[PDB]
Amino acid sequence: MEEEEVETFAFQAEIAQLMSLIINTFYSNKEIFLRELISNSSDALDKIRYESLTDPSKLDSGKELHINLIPNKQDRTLTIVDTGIGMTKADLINNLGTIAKSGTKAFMEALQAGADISMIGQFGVGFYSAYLVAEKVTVITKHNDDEQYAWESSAGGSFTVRTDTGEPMGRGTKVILHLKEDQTEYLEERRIKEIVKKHSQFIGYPITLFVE
Ligand SMILES: Cc1cc(C(N)=O)ccc1-n1nc(C(C)C)c2c(-n3cnc(-c4cnn(C)c4)c3)ccnc21
Repeated sequence: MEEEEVETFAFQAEIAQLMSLIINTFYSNKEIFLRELISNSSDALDKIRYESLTDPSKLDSGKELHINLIPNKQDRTLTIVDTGIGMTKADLINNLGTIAKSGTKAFMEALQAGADISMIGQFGVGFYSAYLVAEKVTVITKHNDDEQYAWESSAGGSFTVRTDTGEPMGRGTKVILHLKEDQTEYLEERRIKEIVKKHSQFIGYPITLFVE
């Protein structure tokens, strides 16, 4: 016999409101999602590198500091993989929950004053820009001080965390975009390449696009 370990969490109300705004909108410049996820990845890589400066054993889980983009037409997935710090279970639930809460509030006050939705990175919640293009987002992540986890939401008011039974990563994060049917251009090579070139030109880590 096998074991799963699964918990369902309700988003705080304003967060729910923002996620719905993002998933429903018809905003015409959605490619900013890729910039935002890549920037999250780069920050994650900045943090592990910094930690390694003091303690080199932090990289025993892997020394390569990189970002990969993996489109999958059959599964209609676009995957962004990094070997950054990753997130513990407590990060996914409580700690990022606290950040998402204040960030959302500030973001929402800012939108009300006429800020654009592309401004989202400033409020520490850029990850939610995923739902511009994604019906579901699955985040697989592994931090040095904790086990491998899967956080998942469909922007319907709740989210799940679980112990990922799946293939082990060493350290880092995998953000799986289950794309909307109207958003499959983000599986095209030419399209990903030009978004990266345009928005993520000076990212200090190697970005590799896997061509199918
Ligand atoms: C911080 C982060 C880093 C990376 C990376 N290292 O690639 C990828 C994704 C994310 N994010 N960011 C967030 C929120 C701050 C928006 C996030 C996240 N999360 C989103 N909402 C929550 C939340 C809201 N209420 N509660 C209780 C938890 C956690 C789950 C997984 N990865 C996440």
